[PDB]
Amino acid sequence: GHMERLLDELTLEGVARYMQSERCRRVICLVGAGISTSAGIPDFRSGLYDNLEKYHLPYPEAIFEISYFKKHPEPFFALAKELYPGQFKPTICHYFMRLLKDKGLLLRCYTQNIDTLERIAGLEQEDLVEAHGTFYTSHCVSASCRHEYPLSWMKEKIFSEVTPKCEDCQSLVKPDIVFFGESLPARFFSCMQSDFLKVDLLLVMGTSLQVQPFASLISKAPLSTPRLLINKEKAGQSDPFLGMIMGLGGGMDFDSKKAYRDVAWLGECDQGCLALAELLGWKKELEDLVRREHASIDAQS
Amino acid sequence: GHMERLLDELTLEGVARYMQSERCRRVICLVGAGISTSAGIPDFRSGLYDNLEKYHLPYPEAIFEISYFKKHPEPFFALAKELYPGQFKPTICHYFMRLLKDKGLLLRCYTQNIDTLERIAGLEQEDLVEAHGTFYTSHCVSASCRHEYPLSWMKEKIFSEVTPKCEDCQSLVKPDIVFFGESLPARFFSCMQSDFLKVDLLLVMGTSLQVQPFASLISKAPLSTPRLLINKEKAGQSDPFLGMIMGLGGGMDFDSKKAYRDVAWLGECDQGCLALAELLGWKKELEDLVRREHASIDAQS
Ligand SMILES: NC(=O)c1ccc[n+]([C@@H]2O[C@H](COP(=O)([O-])OP(=O)(O)OC[C@H]3O[C@@H](n4cnc5c(N)ncnc54)[C@H](O)[C@@H]3O)[C@@H](O)[C@H]2O)c1
Ligand SMILES: NC(=O)c1ccc[n+]([C@@H]2O[C@H](COP(=O)([O-])OP(=O)(O)OC[C@H]3O[C@@H](n4cnc5c(N)ncnc54)[C@H](O)[C@@H]3O)[C@@H](O)[C@H]2O)c1
Ligand SMILES: Cc1cc(C)nc(SCC(=O)Nc2ncc(Cc3cccc4ccc(Br)cc34)s2)n1
Ligand SMILES: Cc1cc(C)nc(SCC(=O)Nc2ncc(Cc3cccc4ccc(Br)cc34)s2)n1
Ligand SMILES: [Zn+2]
Ligand SMILES: [Zn+2]
Repeated sequence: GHMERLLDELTLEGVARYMQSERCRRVICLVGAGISTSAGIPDFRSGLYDNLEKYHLPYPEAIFEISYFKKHPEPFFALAKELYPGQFKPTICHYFMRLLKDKGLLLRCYTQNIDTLERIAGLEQEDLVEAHGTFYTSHCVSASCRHEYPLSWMKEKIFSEVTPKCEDCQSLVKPDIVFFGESLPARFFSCMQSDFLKVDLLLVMGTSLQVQPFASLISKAPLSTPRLLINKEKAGQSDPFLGMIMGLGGGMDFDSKKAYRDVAWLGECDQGCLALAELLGWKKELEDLVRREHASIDAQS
Repeated sequence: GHMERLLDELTLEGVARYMQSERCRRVICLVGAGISTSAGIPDFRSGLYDNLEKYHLPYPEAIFEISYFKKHPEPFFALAKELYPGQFKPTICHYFMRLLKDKGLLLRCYTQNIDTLERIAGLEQEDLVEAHGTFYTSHCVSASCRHEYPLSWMKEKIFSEVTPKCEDCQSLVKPDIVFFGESLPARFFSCMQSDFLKVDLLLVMGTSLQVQPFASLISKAPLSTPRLLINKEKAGQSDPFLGMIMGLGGGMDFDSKKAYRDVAWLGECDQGCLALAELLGWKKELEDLVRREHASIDAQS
């Protein structure tokens, strides 16, 4: 009558032992804004509403709407200048994912971040699903053109306060982030199905699991696949699911007597990753990697 | 600073007046199991767990898993016989949607139902997105074959307790419902984006908005598009959303002082549709349509 229990206990220690077993070959990370707050990028939960007042929008959410952007792009680009990070140093948490890549354990990193820090940390396009898009590239919005621009070009336009126009056709050029009204990227839909059939461990970091796609993505994992949340607070829990599909419905179950596969480690993402690395025997490798990669960035300033 | 308010008040009466205005051209219905309970099809909230005991499954949710189906299909087909409706008479609510179709107001009916009653009521494939698939058709599971079978063929196999095999290759033939492990239908992904840009009114009937895709589909509507829920109980509400995207995040807001576009009519779906029809001047047309279509079904028994 009972599900296979791949974790020997619902703790970080049980997750580590499972990770070291033959059974754990494919890890998927789901990462959000919480993994970049220690890099100096605020998550807007400690808000945009104040930044937005000066632009005299019809309502605050108009800043996210693709239709409003196309008629009045100046507020977005002015906000983009205000919000542009002053440096791009990936965190311990990003480099933990680089370790997973280099050890052959990373099936995919799904991110809702647009800050490009995953790429800076050495994850490649094939490792990544940027689910809310990214600033890494931008495109001309004209359907017959679609000329691509790199972040260095977009940055210069943002900082010079020149509304970016396409060099081929003079249409607007928009960062490849997902504005409201736009579909999630094609990349997301082509990977999700296949990935979530093959996943042996789901690592969820720095997200409250309230926005799409992550809010529902956690439920696509096989029922036996363990799920570790590293976050400041619990996320993804709900009341016991009362509909047809029973245990397949609803979210994380950390605390009930039916709990069998989900673990919550509450604290800083960087500290959680370092604690997990330590259990795995990777703490020196991770510390060495962070030191060298941060130094490589510091050496170019 | 404020959103356009298309409803003059948050009541069924305000929705009706909006529906009669030039502004309301494209209605999308999101319908679930609650619209078919008055047709004698239980929703499993007044449960499957008892039906499942006899099959001696490894755990109850194994009945929904595509991998378990492919190894051991007999429990599914035995359950399918137990659950097979004894008649197929669409409800007042289904015929309300047929009225929307015939008056040119129906952009799309998204359904999570697998019972085929929408089709019986006269909605055509182009009107429908069967988001959890359907029993209407079945397919051979072999990738190189994929032979399609109609419901009359599947029904006969279910009732004779003969495990359905393909006539071309002898592989399993599976109803086109979405088992766990399977993607939502291609049809869903090709319509959703376009539809939810054009929607003037979202009518949500007979669903608790807890499973995907409906749980998140409500948030894809334009911020000004009114949303009417007709259901036994309130659904889709959440705590005020505290993340970046503000009003774009979280669900229905029926009851706060910020409420501006969502309306909950609590009761039977059939009674809600009849009440709305009455406000619109359609009550006689709907009653006449139900009487003739139910008679046409009764005349073939
Ligand atoms: N870095 C970025 O790219 C960035 C920054 C701000 C907002 N956003 C956007 O806003 C949305 C954010 O949604 P989300 O679900 O990813 O994030 P979210 O809105 O849930 O906020 C981050 C979550 O992480 C927690 N958190 C913050 N700092 C942490 C730390 N150091 N350690 C552990 N937990 C921490 C918070 O308590 C919260 O639960 C996305 O659309 C995203 O693109 C992105
Ligand atoms: N008819 C069917 O095809 C059928 C039947 C049972 C289950 N299911 C499947 O189970 C899942 C159901 O999810 P869902 O969100 O659509 O439904 P759900 O699980 O939310 O259950 C139906 C909802 O409608 C309400 N309800 C029931 N009868 C009602 C009536 N006469 N008037 C008003 N409200 C009523 C219930 O209180 C509940 O809120 C889907 O996967 C679906 O395919 C389908
Ligand atoms: C490379 C780079 C550049 C910039 C401007 N920043 C960042 S990370 C910091 C940050 O919070 N910047 C942000 N820029 C815009 C933000 C808010 C916003 C507005 C309009 C459409 C949006 C569509 C999708 C998303 Br997700 C966010 C959107 S929030 N990294
Ligand atoms: C035409 C027809 C035939 C049958 C059997 N019934 C129905 S409606 C009644 C009913 O509840 N039948 C049902 N049949 C199977 C049900 C449960 C189930 C099991 C395995 C995989 C599934 C995958 C997706 C879904 Br949604 C439900 C699934 S529930 N109409
Ligand atoms: Zn161009
Ligand atoms: Zn075949």
